[PDB]
Amino acid sequence: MSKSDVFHLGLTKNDLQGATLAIVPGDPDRVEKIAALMDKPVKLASHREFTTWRAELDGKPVIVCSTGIGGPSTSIAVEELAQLGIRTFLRIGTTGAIQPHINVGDVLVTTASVRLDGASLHFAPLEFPAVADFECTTALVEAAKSIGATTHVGVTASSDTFYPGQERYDTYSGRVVRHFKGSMEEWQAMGVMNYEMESATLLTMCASQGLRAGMVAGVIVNRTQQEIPNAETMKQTESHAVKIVVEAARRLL
Amino acid sequence: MSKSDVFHLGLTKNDLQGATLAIVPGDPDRVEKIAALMDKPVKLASHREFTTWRAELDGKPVIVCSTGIGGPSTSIAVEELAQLGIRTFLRIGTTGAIQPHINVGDVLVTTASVRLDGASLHFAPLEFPAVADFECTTALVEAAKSIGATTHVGVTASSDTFYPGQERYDTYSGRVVRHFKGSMEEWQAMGVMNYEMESATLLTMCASQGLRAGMVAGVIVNRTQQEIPNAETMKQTESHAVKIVVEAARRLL
Amino acid sequence: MSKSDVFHLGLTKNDLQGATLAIVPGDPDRVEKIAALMDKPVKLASHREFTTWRAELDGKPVIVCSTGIGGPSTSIAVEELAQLGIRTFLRIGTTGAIQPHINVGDVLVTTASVRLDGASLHFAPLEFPAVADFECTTALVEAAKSIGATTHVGVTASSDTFYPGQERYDTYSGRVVRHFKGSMEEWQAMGVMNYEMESATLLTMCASQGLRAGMVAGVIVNRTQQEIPNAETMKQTESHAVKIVVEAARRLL
Amino acid sequence: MSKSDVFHLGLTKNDLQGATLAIVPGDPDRVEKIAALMDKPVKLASHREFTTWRAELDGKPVIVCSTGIGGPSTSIAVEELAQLGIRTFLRIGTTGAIQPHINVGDVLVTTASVRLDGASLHFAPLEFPAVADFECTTALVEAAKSIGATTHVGVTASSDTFYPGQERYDTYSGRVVRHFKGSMEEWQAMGVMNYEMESATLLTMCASQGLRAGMVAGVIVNRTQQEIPNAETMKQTESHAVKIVVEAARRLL
Amino acid sequence: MSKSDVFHLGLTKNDLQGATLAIVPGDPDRVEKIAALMDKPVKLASHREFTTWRAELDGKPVIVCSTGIGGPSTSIAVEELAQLGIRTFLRIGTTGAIQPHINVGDVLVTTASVRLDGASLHFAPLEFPAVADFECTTALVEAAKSIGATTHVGVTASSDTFYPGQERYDTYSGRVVRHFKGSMEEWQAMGVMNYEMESATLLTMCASQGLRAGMVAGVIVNRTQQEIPNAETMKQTESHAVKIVVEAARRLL
Amino acid sequence: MSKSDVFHLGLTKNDLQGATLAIVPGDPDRVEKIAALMDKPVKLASHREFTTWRAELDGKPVIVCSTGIGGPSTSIAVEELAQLGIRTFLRIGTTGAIQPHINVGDVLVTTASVRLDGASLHFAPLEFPAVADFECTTALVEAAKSIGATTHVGVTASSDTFYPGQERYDTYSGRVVRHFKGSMEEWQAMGVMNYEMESATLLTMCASQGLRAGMVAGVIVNRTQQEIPNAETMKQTESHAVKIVVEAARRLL
Repeated sequence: MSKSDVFHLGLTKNDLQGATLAIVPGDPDRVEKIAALMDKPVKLASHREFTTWRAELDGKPVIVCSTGIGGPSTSIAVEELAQLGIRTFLRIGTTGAIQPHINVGDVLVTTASVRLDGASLHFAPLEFPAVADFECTTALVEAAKSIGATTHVGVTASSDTFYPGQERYDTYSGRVVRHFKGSMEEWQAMGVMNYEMESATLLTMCASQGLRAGMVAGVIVNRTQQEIPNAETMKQTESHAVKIVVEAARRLL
Repeated sequence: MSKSDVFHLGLTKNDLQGATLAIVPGDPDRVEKIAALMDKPVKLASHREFTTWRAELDGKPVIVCSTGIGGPSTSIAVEELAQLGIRTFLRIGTTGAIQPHINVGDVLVTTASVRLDGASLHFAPLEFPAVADFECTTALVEAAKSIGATTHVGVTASSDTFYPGQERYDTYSGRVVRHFKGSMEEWQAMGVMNYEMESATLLTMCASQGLRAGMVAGVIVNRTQQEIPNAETMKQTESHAVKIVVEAARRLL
Repeated sequence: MSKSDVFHLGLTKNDLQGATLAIVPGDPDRVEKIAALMDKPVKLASHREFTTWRAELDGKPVIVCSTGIGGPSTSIAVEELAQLGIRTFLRIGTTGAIQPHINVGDVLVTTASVRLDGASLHFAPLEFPAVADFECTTALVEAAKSIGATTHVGVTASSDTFYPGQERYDTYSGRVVRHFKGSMEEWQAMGVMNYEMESATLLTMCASQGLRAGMVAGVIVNRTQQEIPNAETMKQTESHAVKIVVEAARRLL
Repeated sequence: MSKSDVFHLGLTKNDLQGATLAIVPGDPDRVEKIAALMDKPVKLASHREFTTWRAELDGKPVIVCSTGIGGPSTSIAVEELAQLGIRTFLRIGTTGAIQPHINVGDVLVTTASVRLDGASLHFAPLEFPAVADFECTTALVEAAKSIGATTHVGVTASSDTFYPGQERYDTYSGRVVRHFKGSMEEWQAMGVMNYEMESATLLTMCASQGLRAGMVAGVIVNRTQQEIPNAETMKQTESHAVKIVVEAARRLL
Repeated sequence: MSKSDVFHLGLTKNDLQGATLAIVPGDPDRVEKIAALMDKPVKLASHREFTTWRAELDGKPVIVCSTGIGGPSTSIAVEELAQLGIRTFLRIGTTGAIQPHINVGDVLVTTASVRLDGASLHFAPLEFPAVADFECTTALVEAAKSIGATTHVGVTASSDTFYPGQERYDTYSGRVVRHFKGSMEEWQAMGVMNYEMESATLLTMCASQGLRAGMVAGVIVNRTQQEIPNAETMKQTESHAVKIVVEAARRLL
Repeated sequence: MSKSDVFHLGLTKNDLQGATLAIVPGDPDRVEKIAALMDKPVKLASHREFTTWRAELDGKPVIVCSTGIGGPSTSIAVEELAQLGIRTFLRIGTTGAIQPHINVGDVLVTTASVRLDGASLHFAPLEFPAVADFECTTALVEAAKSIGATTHVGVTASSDTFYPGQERYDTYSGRVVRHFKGSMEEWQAMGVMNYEMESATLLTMCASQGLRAGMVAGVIVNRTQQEIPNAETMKQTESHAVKIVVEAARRLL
């Protein structure tokens, strides 16, 4: 089993030009959406879950990509992006929250994540912290002040499966949960704001070399309040979190 | 209807018409190649990473869903099809072998996998075994012997990362994966036949009720005797497996 | 000096005479009853809890050598047999099923085991699966079916101690049952059929290569009732799993 | 469902006849050599690895039951005994020390044992000290002194199988372990005495309330020197340590 | 002083008056030197290891306290203080760099520590990140700006014992573990700047509703190169370091 | 203080005279106090709780030094002392018992410690027992029972926390406790008697090195039996545990 260099993504080094910055959301039907709030946004490729788009932001280029679900999908998009020339990864998602005071619509800026995945352990072992960059968390927290969004800074728990423990989640069971049942109220007490699944790998890769990674979200859901949130409200959440990371980036370029 | 909180697959119990058995491939591109050998192929409501089709096999609606990359997505889909009604699951994919007695074109059926990953642990302790099911496995060997293809029954090893370590495969050196500074010559000497990323996760999640999960793969590469992959081996090899999984699928109805 | 640093259990050289299979019950007082069922059954050697007899099937030699309790004895036995040349093993014992629908006078066939021993880890990491060989496992399924028996097949939990967890058993207490406290309800609900003590070792230390091992089992009791046991028919099930163990070897010769 | 699962091959309470101490050897033959030394020795029964004798000592009854191999069977012994009534257990066997200064025909006392087994984990966590009892030990040392043996009070390495060292001993290997080999000058640099198979387990099943478990071994070899054999010296070490144990035992009950 | 319920060497709820912010350095001398750059410096109680001074910054109650040595003392200092109402905790230290690009005089502010200590695990699972509060960390760097000192914000290693791995030290010949023995050269290739023994614990608590925490430490010596230091200057390293924490405390009352 | 080249908080052999023994309590106040019972007690030094008196007893200069809190301060004021030739240590302090049959004011003797701390692991792996040296340990009980002091010999849980497991221990709180939930009752049922912070690092360190380590202490609190204390205890137990340490080192010299 030999090979010849690589395969995946679609990028060529020369495409993205000399971008350096990368915004990596999860969902591919959201990459064009972010690239729109910018100038001269182009489609670069769409090689299965990994959807690239370029744009300029004040004369300076910025790459909006797509990662997929789970740490494994992410670690690929990132491994190849970092080699293409990228040294800054800004992520925007729309998570759900485990804290009662956190309302739907608010922003979440992840200083660091509780590692509950298995891909991150390939980069740096379960002792090294999954910590976000400082200029990256700064840009995003101050850029959210210049948008007027009740931002929440803190810890996010990124899992390898659709968020264990209690919670509620109409959890499909009968054979309950494994060594993860009472883990939900535990994190909840430890001031962990939200669950999610890709940062453990994003942050820990970056942290452990070059780096400058950061995560920004938007609570589209909270495991307690009913009707939360009405559809119109849900999507209105997805927008502000894009203005903030495109804006965060303008402050890093 | 569903909106926030869970949703995931564009699916409803109604849309399966019984099913109970679903063949789950890697890329969605492959699913339709499978859905060919069968009658009345209706493409079901796709989504990100997870496709879903339905078809006739001896007058029994059977279904074909893609699972995405690795275990996190693999688990999501399983977690979601099971609910709908699917009890039995068979996975097909083309991999490469590590034993120099398994030439490209040989059909590897898995009975048990080396749990070397993280999503499995959400479903069982490291200790429980991730084994195929007796009824399912049998059929795959029986089918395979009917088309006279070099079946090999054994163990597979599931990494939760893109075949890295030190058998020249992409992730990056320097740090490597700490507690496993030895692997290739140590999975070899144990009789592991090939390396992949969703196998463990699927077998472990199943031997819990859905206990009906087998796995067959097509050797498309092999490092130990690297040279033999001549012309488009990938053809016969990818097609042989698609005849076997549909044949096995019919024995289990 | 080595006064033959090995001077261990059993015969030496060609007393087997080409045999390559071996039914390894746990009791010595059963090595007689078994070989008696073959043709021309001669006694070969004897050591504590180690009795070997040579008998034959359809013109082939088949040895029947007992292994003793727990895994540290089992290890030795195996290491000796395969050294002398046996390549296939057939174990059969008697267990106490933990599932309700099982019931007495039923044969259980193990696809793989849930490793709660310690000796197996001297062979393989806790990731390597404790799995039964295919050919071997099938024969026991085709032997039982063709003898008039109710055969349940699946997973067994091999305990290094006379089963902890939290079931009916008495016990002196002290600290009571450590962090195995809820392991009963767990495995029970995860679909393990019963507990044994020598499976995880044998299975794991064969599944590598030169595996070829399987396990038969007569259900002498259930740990989920308030009705039986049968009384005189209990041993009567011994004489049931034995024709089956005898049948499987004739089929593997 | 009065499923008498009560006594996994053994005896009745009156059999014990008010016994409270019990010297637990390893094999049936060393039981009879031990109970030869006490008053009016009676064979109570013999079933599988377990041969129980009844003796007297200063008019006081002393159970002498054989453990078998490794910690698995031993745990059934101590647990069956205790159940019938023993509160204090003394272990005795022969051993080869790994410490250079530790000569042959040199008895060794074990204050604590290095885990490395697997059944103890069924009693107390790896964190918990598998420790000898205070009384049972001084009794042991107070005996070694009165017999004239160079006693080496200390710690012992107890792994229920092979001792991880690519040694001058004998290593049957095709494929072995995961992350081990630290049994060479490692456990020897930490000044450990011998290699057991039953101590870590005995000690931990006892130290966890209702202890009184001491162990003494007679050194028959020294892995770091070749000059040997010497006919009866091992039988004389067999004789050395057996007196130390019967004699120690008297001081206890 | 003991009393009813508790008296673990500290002071009263009143001596603090305002409480809220505390500056926590190691040695008790440093305390006297830190409060001196503030007015109304009152001494309170040097009750063993932890010496508490109270002063006032910009007109409000402020407190300096020594933590002790390592995570267990760091942990007793933070508990009794938090009980009295202290929310913010700043750490001023002097360190050694393992980065060849961080000469003396430099200032290192810490984002998150690698949890190679025993003290943190008492607070969160191993997966938890010991990261500093955004506020004190921004304040730190901004403070360290109004002085002009070259700062580096980053990942600090926190274990027990003085600088692990292999340094030009005196590894006393009485045990040291190989499972940590080689990683310093790993942590540098991981981009971690410096070592310490109190951070991992300080951070993992506080992060757990213990409210806020952040750390600043000047560079008095780099191992990577020899020519440094100018061992005259150093007085002023701690100087600016001591001025920086005051500035940062001011920005947080 | 310390020094540029390994030198650290202590002194020199040049003023140690006859090394070998050391009585290492907690406080810096205790040193002089225990020292005020020997012969020709002179003060020798004093740093962060590392006070040292080089007192005499029956002819031998029996140094009394201090460790401070936790394994890390200990390890230093232990390992550097060792380098001065103190190859035998006796630990004295105070402590809170957990068995309900232990009254405030009776010395406890630690045979070995449950390893709940992080420094120990640097001296030996978790499996190696934090075991106390039989010689030191024997003298200890000889002494207590000698003066009727109600000695208890047993295991001791050694936490790097402040005696975990919890109960109405009060504290800031919020998140109850980590996995030390009910950990205390699990230790009680498992017979452990008291909690402590540095017997772990000490017993372990000395146990795999030069050797010899002892550990006594007094009981001013029972974390169950509320009715503090036995008469008024506190200051009386200081005397009853300290006597034993001089009476007891006066057998090792």
